[PDB]
Amino acid sequence: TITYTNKVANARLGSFSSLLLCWRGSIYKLLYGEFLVFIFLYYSIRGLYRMVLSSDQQLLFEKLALYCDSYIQLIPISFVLGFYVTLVVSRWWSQYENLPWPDRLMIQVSSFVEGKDEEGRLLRRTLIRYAILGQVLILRSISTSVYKRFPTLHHLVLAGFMTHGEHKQLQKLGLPHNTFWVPWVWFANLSMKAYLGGRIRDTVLLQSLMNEVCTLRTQCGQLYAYDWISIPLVYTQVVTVAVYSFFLACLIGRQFLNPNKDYPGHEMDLVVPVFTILQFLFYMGWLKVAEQLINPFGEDDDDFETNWIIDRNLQVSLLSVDGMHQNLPPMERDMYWNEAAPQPPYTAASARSRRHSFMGSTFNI
Amino acid sequence: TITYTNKVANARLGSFSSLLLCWRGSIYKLLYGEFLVFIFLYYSIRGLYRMVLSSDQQLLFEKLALYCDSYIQLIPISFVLGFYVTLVVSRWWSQYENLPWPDRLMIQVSSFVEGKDEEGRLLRRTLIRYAILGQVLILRSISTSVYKRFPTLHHLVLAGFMTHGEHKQLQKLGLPHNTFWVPWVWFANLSMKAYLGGRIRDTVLLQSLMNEVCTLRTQCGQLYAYDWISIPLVYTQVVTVAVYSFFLACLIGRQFLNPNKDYPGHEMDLVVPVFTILQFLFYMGWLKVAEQLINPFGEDDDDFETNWIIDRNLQVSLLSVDGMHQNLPPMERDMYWNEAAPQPPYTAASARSRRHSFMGSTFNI
Amino acid sequence: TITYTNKVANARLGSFSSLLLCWRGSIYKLLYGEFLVFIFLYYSIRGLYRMVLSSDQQLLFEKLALYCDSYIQLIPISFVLGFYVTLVVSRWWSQYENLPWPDRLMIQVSSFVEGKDEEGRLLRRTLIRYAILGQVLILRSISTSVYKRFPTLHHLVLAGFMTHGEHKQLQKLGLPHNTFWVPWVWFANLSMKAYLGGRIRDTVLLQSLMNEVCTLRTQCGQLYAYDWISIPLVYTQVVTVAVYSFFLACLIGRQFLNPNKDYPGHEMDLVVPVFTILQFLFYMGWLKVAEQLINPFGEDDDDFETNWIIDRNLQVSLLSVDGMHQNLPPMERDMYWNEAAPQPPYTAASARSRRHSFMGSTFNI
Amino acid sequence: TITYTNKVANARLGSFSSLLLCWRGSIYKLLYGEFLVFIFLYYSIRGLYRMVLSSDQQLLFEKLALYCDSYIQLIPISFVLGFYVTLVVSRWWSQYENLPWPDRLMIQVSSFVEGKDEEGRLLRRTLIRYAILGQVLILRSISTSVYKRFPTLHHLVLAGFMTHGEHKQLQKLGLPHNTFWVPWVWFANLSMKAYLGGRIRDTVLLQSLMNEVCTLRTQCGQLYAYDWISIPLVYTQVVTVAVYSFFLACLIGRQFLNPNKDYPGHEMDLVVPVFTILQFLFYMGWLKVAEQLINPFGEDDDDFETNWIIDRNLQVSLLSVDGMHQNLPPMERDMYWNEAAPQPPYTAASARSRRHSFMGSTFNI
Amino acid sequence: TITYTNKVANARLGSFSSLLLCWRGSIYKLLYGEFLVFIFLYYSIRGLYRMVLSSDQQLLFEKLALYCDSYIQLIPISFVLGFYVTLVVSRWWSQYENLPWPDRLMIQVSSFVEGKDEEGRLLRRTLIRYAILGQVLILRSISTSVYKRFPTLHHLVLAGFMTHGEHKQLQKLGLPHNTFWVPWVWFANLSMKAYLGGRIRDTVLLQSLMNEVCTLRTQCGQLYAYDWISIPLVYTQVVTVAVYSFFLACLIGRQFLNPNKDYPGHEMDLVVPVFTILQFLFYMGWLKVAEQLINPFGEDDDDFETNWIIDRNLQVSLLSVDGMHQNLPPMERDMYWNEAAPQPPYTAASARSRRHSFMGSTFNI
Ligand SMILES: [Ca+2]
Ligand SMILES: [Ca+2]
Ligand SMILES: [Ca+2]
Ligand SMILES: [Ca+2]
Ligand SMILES: [Ca+2]
Ligand SMILES: [Cl-]
Ligand SMILES: [Cl-]
Ligand SMILES: [Cl-]
Ligand SMILES: [Cl-]
Ligand SMILES: [Cl-]
Ligand SMILES: [Cl-]
Ligand SMILES: [Cl-]
Ligand SMILES: [Cl-]
Ligand SMILES: [Cl-]
Ligand SMILES: [Cl-]
Repeated sequence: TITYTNKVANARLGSFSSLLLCWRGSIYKLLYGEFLVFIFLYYSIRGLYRMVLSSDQQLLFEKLALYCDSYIQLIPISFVLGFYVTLVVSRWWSQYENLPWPDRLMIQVSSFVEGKDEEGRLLRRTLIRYAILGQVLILRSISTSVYKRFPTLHHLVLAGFMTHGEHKQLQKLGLPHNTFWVPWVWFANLSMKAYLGGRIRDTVLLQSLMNEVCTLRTQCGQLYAYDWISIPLVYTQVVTVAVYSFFLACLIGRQFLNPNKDYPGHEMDLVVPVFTILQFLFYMGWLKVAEQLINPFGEDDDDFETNWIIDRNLQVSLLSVDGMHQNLPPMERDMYWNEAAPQPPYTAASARSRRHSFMGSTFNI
Repeated sequence: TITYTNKVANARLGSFSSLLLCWRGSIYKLLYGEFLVFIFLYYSIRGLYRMVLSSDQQLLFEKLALYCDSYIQLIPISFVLGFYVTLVVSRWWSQYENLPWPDRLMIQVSSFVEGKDEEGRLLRRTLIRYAILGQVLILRSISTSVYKRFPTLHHLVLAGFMTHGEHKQLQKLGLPHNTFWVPWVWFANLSMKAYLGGRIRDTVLLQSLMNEVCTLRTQCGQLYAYDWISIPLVYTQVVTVAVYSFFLACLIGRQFLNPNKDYPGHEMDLVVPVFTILQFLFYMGWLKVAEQLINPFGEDDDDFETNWIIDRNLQVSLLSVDGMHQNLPPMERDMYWNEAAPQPPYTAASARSRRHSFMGSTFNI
Repeated sequence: TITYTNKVANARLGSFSSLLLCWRGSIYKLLYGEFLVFIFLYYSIRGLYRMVLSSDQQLLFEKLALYCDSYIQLIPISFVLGFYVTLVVSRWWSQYENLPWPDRLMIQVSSFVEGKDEEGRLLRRTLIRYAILGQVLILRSISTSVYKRFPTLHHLVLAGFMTHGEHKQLQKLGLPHNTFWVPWVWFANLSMKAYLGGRIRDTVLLQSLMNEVCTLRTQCGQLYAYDWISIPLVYTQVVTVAVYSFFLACLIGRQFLNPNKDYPGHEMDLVVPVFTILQFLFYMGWLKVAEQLINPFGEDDDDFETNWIIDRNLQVSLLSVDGMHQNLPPMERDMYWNEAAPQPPYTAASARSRRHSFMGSTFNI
Repeated sequence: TITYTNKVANARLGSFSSLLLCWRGSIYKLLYGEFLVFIFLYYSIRGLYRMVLSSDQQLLFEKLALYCDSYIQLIPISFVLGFYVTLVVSRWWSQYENLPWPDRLMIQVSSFVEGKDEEGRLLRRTLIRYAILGQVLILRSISTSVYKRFPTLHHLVLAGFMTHGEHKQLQKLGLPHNTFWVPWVWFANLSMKAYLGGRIRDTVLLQSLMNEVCTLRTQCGQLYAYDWISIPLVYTQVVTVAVYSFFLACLIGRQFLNPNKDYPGHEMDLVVPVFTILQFLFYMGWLKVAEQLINPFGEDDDDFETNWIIDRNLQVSLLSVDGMHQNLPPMERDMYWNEAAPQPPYTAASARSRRHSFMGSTFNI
Repeated sequence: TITYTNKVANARLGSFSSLLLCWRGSIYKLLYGEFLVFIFLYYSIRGLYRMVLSSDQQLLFEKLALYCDSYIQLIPISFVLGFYVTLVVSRWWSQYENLPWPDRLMIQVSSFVEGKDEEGRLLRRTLIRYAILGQVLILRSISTSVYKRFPTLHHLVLAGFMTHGEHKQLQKLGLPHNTFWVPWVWFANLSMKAYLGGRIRDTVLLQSLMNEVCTLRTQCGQLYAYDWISIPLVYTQVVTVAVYSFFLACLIGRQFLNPNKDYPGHEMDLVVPVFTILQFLFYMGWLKVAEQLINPFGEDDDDFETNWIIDRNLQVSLLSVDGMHQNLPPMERDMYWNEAAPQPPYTAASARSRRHSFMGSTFNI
């Protein structure tokens, strides 16, 4: 992704004007190849009309250009563009909201499952690995950058996400479906076996663990559904025959005709259509928002970095459930042990952020 | 459904332009018969005006065409179209969000309900069948492709979704209502009988199972409500009068009149209305989005494939609760048993996805 | 309600065109009386201008009609209409989402509360009646068709929804407020009395029942709030002044003036304003959507049928908790007892719905 | 609030037309003082132009009026008005959705907490008073009509909402913050003391009570946040410099100039701007929706009546937890004791509401 | 933040007009530097055209100004502005909705964890400090005003939010990631140690505490995600090109040309563009809403005051869990001990707020 939050913290004179000089993941990079084609077509038509066409055909071209001018309307195109990229943006955010994080699960696995020895460490590590395996399995079927990293299920065994026995057992199901639901069923059976044996104290804690697992299952299912069902092709094909039948009209009709005929609209010849290039930029960078956000798991500059979250999770979970169990800092008296109103100091550079407490909107009256 | 997610992963030069050459489930297939009628009417009127009408009646037709030209406005038509297909799209997505999946229920049935023998296997299989039966019963009343597959309740018995005893019992209720609520009541009684007998350990687990069943009941009820209550006919009949009273005005008024009268607008005769055909495509493919999404359980190309999810569920649930109970892969030491920061390898084709961890937006300052 | 879902399943040639010939609950019935008034006023003014007015006053009328022609604008009227009926539609759907159904409660009452004899049957029937009573009490205060059916609280006693003792006790509260909250308090006390006595096994089950009751209480409160607080009168009176100050301008200004003055816009006299009648239909059927959905508990054709859901619930609940307790079909071996991949047959008429399982969007690459 | 739901139940001929003759809480009352100023300014300018100005200055005024006529545009003003009052309306509804009602708490306090004597009655009454106290304390800091009723914390003691001991204890905290969070902490300690002593049977019930209290705490916090943070002043100041720079242009520019100069637009002199007054009404009653809903806890006619809900709650809760505990109507056999399909009678005035049960949309096919 | 709720409680004559004379956090302060540049450029171009340019070049400038006048359109610019600041505003509100408050956690920590001595006080204080530490750690990585207050982790130790032992232990993890997830794992282990030892009575209460902690973990994660992923740069750069390519057209084209050429539009020379300055204000104060709300954790006048909520929380939590445990006011008989319908008095200034109870919308009929 592209992060520019630190550059727009305050509304200064040039906060938004300085973002127009950005190259990576911007308008100038996304619509660089669609501008050359437009310019080449425009100048080819201009040259053909200026020298190739004869005097009699010049009048026909002039009348055709006059005709192809009442069809340049900006309301219908600005409506589809804008009712389309609100749905696209909402889908883009909801796709990120469903990314699984084992943060509410590693806490409970570290706490509830007891025992500080082997067969406790092994059990906790297996329990926390069975969820990262499911997350990797679902992400491999939707993310191109992750599929490139793990092109086959033997690569998972090589990378340590799997085990030889697990890989052998996963192949003995015989079902012609995606196998991203199997580790979630392994987790429940292993947790029940752990409970039968005195490692989990209570059925209350066991039910809490099951409830935590079901949410991750639901989130993975939602990601799979979003990938499977996309915005209908009839809706997608309407916005690109609304923005491609507008610059086509512009090409023949936004042409500097001969100024000897004294038209009410055309009386000056500029070489470059400065006010048409700006319209092209504004009306194409709006469509390239949808063209980029319609699948957030690609290899763009504004696509989710899924190869980093499956690396952070593997380290954080294994450190939380193995090396940080029953190991907490010493318990000591605080600084404000006998103070009823603690007053932490303010630094010199942040003395202007001091404020009084809000006490209701009717306090003054 | 039509899946094109793999073709729009990246925003390249021709990602959206190459989707305009698609036939299955597209504009060219949906409005293929509504274009021939328009063309035939246009050309019939043109021929009649050109030869059938006399000189005196030509002036009347010309004045009528001039009159039928100030009523071609694009804002009121672009507002209803756009405030209608946002409601239609939201309803279309919410209808899929309520599809029942027994994924959170097969896990708990496989885990909690104990016993590895007959009368345990039978109990688990019956418990998991009583939910697929309810899902099939609700889908048969709303999906045309499923009703065609199971036209009568004897077909369910033949297909194995039901049993002779259950089919005989379901007919002895005598209520003139839909019977999609009965298996959910059978499930609770069977689960209570299982608890009374030592197959379920705790009332906590029993309550968890009941809580899981109630959610599926709510989702089935929501699907039934969505099917029962549709968008009001007065709202549907308004958008069909605003897009049919626009091409009617176009037919008489977007006609190439005689160029010997020297009108300010019409001075050239083209045979084919190229810029009217494009408007027709853009303004009719927008209405055919609603025309297609107003009932997602039909036999279109962009309608939910409900005949595949009732086949996947039956296999997956029965494999999870019967052949995968108390059968988990061996417990073994991991690859990173004594490593605090695991570093899974990167493939050669995905070495450009390496990134540093994000450490807050205030890190640099 | 009006159901037309079966007629719009597929996007065929005449799916939306055939709905324009519907009478019940449609435009032609909702704005039948508002069209006669408009036509009568238009023709009266036309006749007065054509014969009553003198030659000198004809010029004044002509100038007034010219003046009342620049105020016919379509954007401001199409904005309020469209930002109003999105709020109206969302409120209309949220009002249905809060309808209480005792489907998650009859299941638990049938399962948890034990005992197959008198004093068990009586207890279960009373527990399930105390919720239908509250639903009827809340619906009687907001639905006209239900108030007409039960104009007084003695009618509830006559109809069997109540009892003489309960009716006598409810009158002995002495509070000048609505009494739709009393059965919910009776339910909790009766359930606690049932638990004290061995009819409910566990406090876990008791708490589950209380949690189920609280949701119905919340839904009834939400229905009461929606009925109590309506869309502000200032917002409602603004859309009624924007659509009544537009046809008023149309009446004087969309008139076929004398064609002897050679105006740039008016040069032909048609008897009937065909393109004004269509505008009237389109701009009045849009307001009559809000006029119909602003209170969904009336006696319209697109209003909720509340008299049927209080009849279905009474039968279904009493059959579930009384005659279907501890009575389930025999437990038998399934058809696919020793088959790992069941393959239910496909009928001849639905052989085109066979599809392969989706296996991720990265499978081909 | 203003309730007109009973007058718009059905879509008859004059349902919406009869609401234009309402005075209380309407357009004519909200914008009564802004119309006199506009009329006075318009007529003063008209008189000055007609008599005070000389012949040479009349031409300058005429040219200025012509210039101030191309800036009367209706799209930019109809966009901000309409994107502002959607946010205002959603905030207005979400502010009511967070009003605390102790209906789910009085039920559980009446049921779970046992004992029918003193020290049980006292405990239940104190527990139910500790929540109404918190609701009153939060409402007093945001509602003007409630602050006027309880201007000081001694008024709460006088009115019975508090006690001398509690008022003395609340003053001994020494924190310079709002004290609307203290009764919620008193509730938990009192409930734990009640459990330690045998008045609450189970820790399950104790946890249920704590869960119920936390929701009310969250709702009160949300109300406080909504009051504290308002719509940004820059957003508010943009809509009122876009509707005040439109009637300013109207004042000089919608003036009936001298008809002796033969302008294409102005050729007739009417005394009163009938079509400008209507525009003023439509464009000012739209802004006065936001002006009224931007703070729903004022003293308007469309503002929440918070002084009645703190009076209903105090009576209902104290009747439920004190006089209605372990006191339920006699248990008797129902009317349909041995009937499987009860058929409640239909009244003569509601015989047209009889309908058949819906049996799926695929039943006919 | 800026609070003006007390000034807009009622819809009086000058409620919204008096907010146009506000300086702090307003239009005049936010766009003060962008107005001087525009004025300087306008007057420089005007002077150059009036004196520097020759007679022949004046005609070229005049024709260029005429050309740059058909590209001043208001619909495309009013659509992006308005579809952008709805997403920005929704994100701004959702960012505040995720602010952690330990209000539901201090209650349970004060109630459930028993013991009134040392090793009970110490345990409760540590448990409540471990959550404020996590909140401070997450806020320090996203808020500039908090980072300025705590530029290093030794400042936290100095300010009392931390301890030497905890600071030493946190440095011994060796993970190159943000460490805002560590106190949440310390909390669970400390709570389990407290349970093992008789300080927490029940596993039910322990599970309740874990459930309460998980919600705060989720909220902190959501804040981190919102900070990490921002609105795409292509979407931000499109609205900035559409409002900077409009005043550029205004500069050359909204110029008072020579009135000796008798143009249909320009016939008068005013020194100051009064109707262009207002347009600039309206169309730039709309963009400065997004420029200000795109990062609500800056140092603006309409940005969240995060330095006050980390000071209020530290005092409130430590007072609730330490000095207010098992210390509640005396239990006494209420004022309405033997009254069934309490009637609290009304003050003289609020006697107009008396209202009758609402009894349904069908009461009158
Ligand atoms: Ca992409
Ligand atoms: Ca369909
Ligand atoms: Ca109605
Ligand atoms: Ca107000
Ligand atoms: Ca900011
Ligand atoms: Cl999380
Ligand atoms: Cl150009
Ligand atoms: Cl699921
Ligand atoms: Cl054409
Ligand atoms: Cl339900
Ligand atoms: Cl007409
Ligand atoms: Cl409630
Ligand atoms: Cl006027
Ligand atoms: Cl809170
Ligand atoms: Cl100007």
